[PDB]
Amino acid sequence: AAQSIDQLIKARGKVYFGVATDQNRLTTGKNAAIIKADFGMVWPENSMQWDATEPSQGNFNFAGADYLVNWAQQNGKLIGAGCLVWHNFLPSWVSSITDKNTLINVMKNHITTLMTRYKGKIRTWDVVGEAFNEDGSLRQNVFLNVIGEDYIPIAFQTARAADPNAKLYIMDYNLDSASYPKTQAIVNRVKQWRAAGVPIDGIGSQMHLSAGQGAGVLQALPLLASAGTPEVSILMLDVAGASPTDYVNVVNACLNVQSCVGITVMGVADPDSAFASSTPLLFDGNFNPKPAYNAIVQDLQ
Repeated sequence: AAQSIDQLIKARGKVYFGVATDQNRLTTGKNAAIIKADFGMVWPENSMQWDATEPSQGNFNFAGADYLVNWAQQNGKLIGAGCLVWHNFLPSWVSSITDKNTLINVMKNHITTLMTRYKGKIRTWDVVGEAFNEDGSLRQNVFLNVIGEDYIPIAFQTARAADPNAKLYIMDYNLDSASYPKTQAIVNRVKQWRAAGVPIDGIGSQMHLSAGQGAGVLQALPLLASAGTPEVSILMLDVAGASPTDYVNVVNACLNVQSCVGITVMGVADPDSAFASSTPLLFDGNFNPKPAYNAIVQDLQ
């Protein structure tokens, strides 16, 4: 029978099945109805990014973010938000800053202002994103180049102070094989950071997958969970071709990792995906559940 994957994953002891969205999606088509029926958590695709919220220094705006947070409260959904510190959606005024202390203070103020506005309401903040190169070294974004590698400690310490009850995550992509240097490096660095007292509660795996990659996640996710964070999660999930096999493998990986709290997909219906031609989502363009959705339902019985 037609069922909600969020309700089913909750019945298997996980916290949520979630989806990325924003005001532009919710005011059109069938998105809001499907999200309400089948998902338990929303995340803003773009409205909480740096460009949207702080387009010039100290001059904040929350139009889209408030829309989504208020919608989630109104509609009984959990909220995740981010990314506080990454190189995407980063307005050039930030990446033009040339000195350590200036950028520290700008970064701290950005983190604190966003987290304070929504204090107590947000389950998970993605504090640091896409911090690694594929070889496992740290990505030379403006934060690393100007602050240095202490930017990661600082970002998490600041986030904990702004809202101690949010779960604080680092997230990255291409963490999908236990044999890949990037997956190994984020584990080694998170272990280091935690031993130094950096408050990293979660590793989020950004699973923008090609066909056949699901199987590798079965061993990659427990490797990520070995860094000792209280949580791991799957986010930004889509799969080229949307094979039931790939989706069921990802779900099984989360089921088999005690610290995996849930799974968030990148969107609702295929033609609205940034990767629409790969039909990589769980609903087709008529907003009907696809074979992969039905396979997830079957797998969560």
